[PDB]
Amino acid sequence: DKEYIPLPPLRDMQDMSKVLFLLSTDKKRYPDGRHRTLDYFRASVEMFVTEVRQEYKRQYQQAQRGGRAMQRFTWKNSGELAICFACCCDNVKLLYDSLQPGPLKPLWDAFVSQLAPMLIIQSRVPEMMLSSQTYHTKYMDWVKGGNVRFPSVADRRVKVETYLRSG
Repeated sequence: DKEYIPLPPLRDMQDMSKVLFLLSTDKKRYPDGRHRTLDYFRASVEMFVTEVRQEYKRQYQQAQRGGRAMQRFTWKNSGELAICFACCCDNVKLLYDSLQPGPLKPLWDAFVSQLAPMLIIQSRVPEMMLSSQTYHTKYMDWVKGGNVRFPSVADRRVKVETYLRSG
């Protein structure tokens, strides 16, 4: 029989906008290992946050070594960051589909809109360098789909599984 992830208690309803955050971070209500779709999503977030932090540091240090400002965060569409972001999108959709259905379940648009704000806060990469508008462009690239061969959804699932198994 169909098993679903329970929605988190919200205090004032306007907090609907924090459902993704609560799912992702509340380890007391949602412990690691309990819900496969959430475990794969948390892994994709960790992978992305690690990569975005590293790439920011790499670009910032390049600028410092060159005695110049870092003018913007460059997000190439074929690299590791792009792949990890696609993993986040894949798994936030699988997470969404596993949430208890009905009136308290947020609509998809409102749920997926929570992803970029969370990644921004968790990553601590300055929004001046990497904006919410850039994240939207990348989300829309994921929706629209397709040099080097960008991994399939299946290959991206293997990537997340490898991370869970091997770090």
